[PDB]
Amino acid sequence: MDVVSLDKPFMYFEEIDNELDYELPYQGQLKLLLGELFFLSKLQRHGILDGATVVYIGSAPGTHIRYLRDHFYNLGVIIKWMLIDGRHHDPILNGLRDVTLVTRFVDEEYLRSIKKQLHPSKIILISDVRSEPSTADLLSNYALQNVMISILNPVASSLKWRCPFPDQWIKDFYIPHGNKMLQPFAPSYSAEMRLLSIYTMRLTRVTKSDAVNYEKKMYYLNKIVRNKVVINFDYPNQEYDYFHMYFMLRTVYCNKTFPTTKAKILFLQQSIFRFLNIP
Ligand SMILES: Nc1ncnc2c1c(C#Cc1ccccc1)cn2[C@@H]1O[C@H](CSCC[C@H](N)C(=O)O)[C@@H](O)[C@H]1O
Repeated sequence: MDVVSLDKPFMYFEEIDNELDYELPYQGQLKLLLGELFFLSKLQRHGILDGATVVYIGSAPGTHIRYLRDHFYNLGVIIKWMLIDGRHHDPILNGLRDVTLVTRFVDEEYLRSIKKQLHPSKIILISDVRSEPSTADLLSNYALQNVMISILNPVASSLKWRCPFPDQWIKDFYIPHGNKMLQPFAPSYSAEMRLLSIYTMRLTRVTKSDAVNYEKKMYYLNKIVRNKVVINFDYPNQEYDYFHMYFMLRTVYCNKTFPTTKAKILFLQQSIFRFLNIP
């Protein structure tokens, strides 16, 4: 891995400043855990996580979600979880009174009834639904996620966002405004991000040129940026993904006090890796 010297990683897609012509155990749970710890801890900074209800659609198996609960439960934040998926959840989510497990594939009708029974409580939406996927599949998925936002009307949302490849384009489509969070420990050449929105919902047109820009910026990120060693980085592991994770984990609150920020992040990573059984 070529060495580099960085003050900060690329946190959002917009920050990628170059492009290139495209050519761990249970790492998926770690990717989701970090991204949702980042999202929900940003909402905790804005004082809008407390009292809300996280509706997580496409949450199964959702092993990492148990860490998410326990984290915010141990911080005293009052959160109710509603995990909705047609598949069965990881049994480690069992026996939690503040976590509701729902075995159902959501549609427009069922989103209406969810909203009725949670209204007027704050809803926070995390969607990870998926139906290799074609562009029609992605378009249907993203149409469903817009439907989720229009009906649930969440105070914030984190949406699975991967632009369809330019060589598989079908038509222009619309997604909500928001910041496109980059995911550490994503698969080596994944172009998936999490669309993070805080609602105060305007839709944005996505064009085939955007698809090209995504494909080229993410390839530069995956081929060049993520294969670097951050030599100035003071951490037991200086590979970019750990540098990336480190900056996400410092937005996380914690009840315990540490002599240094590095001490905190190290403890957090130790706690996350241990629970997910990562060496
Ligand atoms: N409507 C829905 N409601 C509930 N769950 C739905 C769906 C749907 C769909 C659809 C659809 C959309 C438009 C038109 C027609 C159909 C998919 N899923 C679930 O998304 C997960 C992806 S992988 C999660 C991984 C997980 N985050 C983990 O912790 O590992 C799977 O578990 C799958 O069962």
